[PDB]
Amino acid sequence: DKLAEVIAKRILDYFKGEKNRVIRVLDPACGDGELLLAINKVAQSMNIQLELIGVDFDIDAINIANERLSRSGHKNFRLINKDFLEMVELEPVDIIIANPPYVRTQILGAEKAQKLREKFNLKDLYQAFLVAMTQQLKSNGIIGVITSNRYLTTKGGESTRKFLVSNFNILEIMDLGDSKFFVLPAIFFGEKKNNVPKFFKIYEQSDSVNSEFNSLIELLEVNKSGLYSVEDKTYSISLGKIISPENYKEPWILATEDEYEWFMKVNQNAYGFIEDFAHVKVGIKTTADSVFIRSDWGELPEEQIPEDKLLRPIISADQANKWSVSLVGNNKKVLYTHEIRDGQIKAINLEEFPRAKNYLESHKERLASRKYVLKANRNWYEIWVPHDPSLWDKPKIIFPDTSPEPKFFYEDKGSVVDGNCYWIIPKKENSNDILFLIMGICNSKFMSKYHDIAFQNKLYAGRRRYLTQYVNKYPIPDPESIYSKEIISLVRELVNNKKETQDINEIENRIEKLILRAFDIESLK
Repeated sequence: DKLAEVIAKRILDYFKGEKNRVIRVLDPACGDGELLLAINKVAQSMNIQLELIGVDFDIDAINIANERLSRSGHKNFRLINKDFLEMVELEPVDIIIANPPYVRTQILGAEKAQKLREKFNLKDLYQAFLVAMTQQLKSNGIIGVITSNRYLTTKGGESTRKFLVSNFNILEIMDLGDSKFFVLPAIFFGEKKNNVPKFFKIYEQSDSVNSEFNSLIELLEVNKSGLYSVEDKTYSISLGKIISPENYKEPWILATEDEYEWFMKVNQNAYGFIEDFAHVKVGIKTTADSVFIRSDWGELPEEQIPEDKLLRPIISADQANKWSVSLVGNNKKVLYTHEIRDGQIKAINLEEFPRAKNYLESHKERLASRKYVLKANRNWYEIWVPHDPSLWDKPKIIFPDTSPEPKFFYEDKGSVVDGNCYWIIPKKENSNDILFLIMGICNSKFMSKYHDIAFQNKLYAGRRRYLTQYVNKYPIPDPESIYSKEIISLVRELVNNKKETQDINEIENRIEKLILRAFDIESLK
């Protein structure tokens, strides 16, 4: 049994179109016709009539494909000796089964680079080939494409992931791994857009092994995960889901059935999400940090020490800690250049702060050399992104953008938040108590597990990215629940009371169990 037949069987089973008509199948790089012969053989087993269209450069491959297609008794086939990218008359097809050739990256001529940019609305020969296949496919058509599996996880595959999830309802991704079928191949099954996608994964495991199957090919149709042996080699097969592929900046990894079920249960038992209760905001960008953010303001010449009102405490990611941070002994302050004047966010008048004026004018060359500031009709001395001066005084949660563990802490000293941190304030009509609940959730192993499943797994890079797109979608339990009330009470204790590590861990243990009760979920793993 050929690998192409397992692809053919999956493609035809996924095809939701009418089965009593002629199905048009395109192989843009048919070669010797391995894929076209396979899909026709499976179609004959299901009494499906196919029109096989094969396109490939090099007559020698086309000639071999021509004699093999004719010998099968199938007469409704058509071979085009041409490059598919240069070719794109060919009507739209129902099915594309493909093994594209373009593997090595190369520089393209400027004439070919531009001709491919405009014709496929690009911003890579592999990208154009992928777009060329999609445009030739009918809406709700099925595609089965063999690629390397590198685009699933690497940053190089971001644009490939974006294109696929934008144009296709992903049906199934098969990660063939280290299995030596032919490179590390992956098979993509997609329905062209006019479904939680399945994820198949098979890898050789070296160190209840089911030895029932006699061939490696039969393993590709197993509907249950586990260890399987066909010879001296034992294979680990994982059937799962791919959750939120639209988040294409993160790798496309398999979620186990248990992880997906737990993920769905948390979502259905959730009372709401962080965005329903609070604003998740980003810190400031001064653009000249060495001028605006210092901890030696008192050591400047007296005529240059900015007036006290302008020096606000500023918190950066390196200071992040769970629950609370000690600001005593910390002199890191930002010269904050904005205020609320006449109900409007305006830059300060330097003439009102002569000492800050002396300091800033001593740095006027660097500050005025910021073209984007002057081009925006803004003053040379301004912090580029100062946000809202009136919001810093509110109690807030602060967390770093990247962290190997959750470091969400409460802050109520009117501190400004730097650019490598985000911060959370409640939407009006919600008490300040909601911040303690949110923090208890955010810092938990529960939400770390949820984050790994829903948005991106820490295991890939060893850190978690707390993007606002992720934190906004953190599930929150019923704040009026007796369990949420106890979480709030315990978190308020961790914030306001200096405690030893032994009972901080105890309180944190209580919060973990309370979150389970608040979501009505028994355990994590």
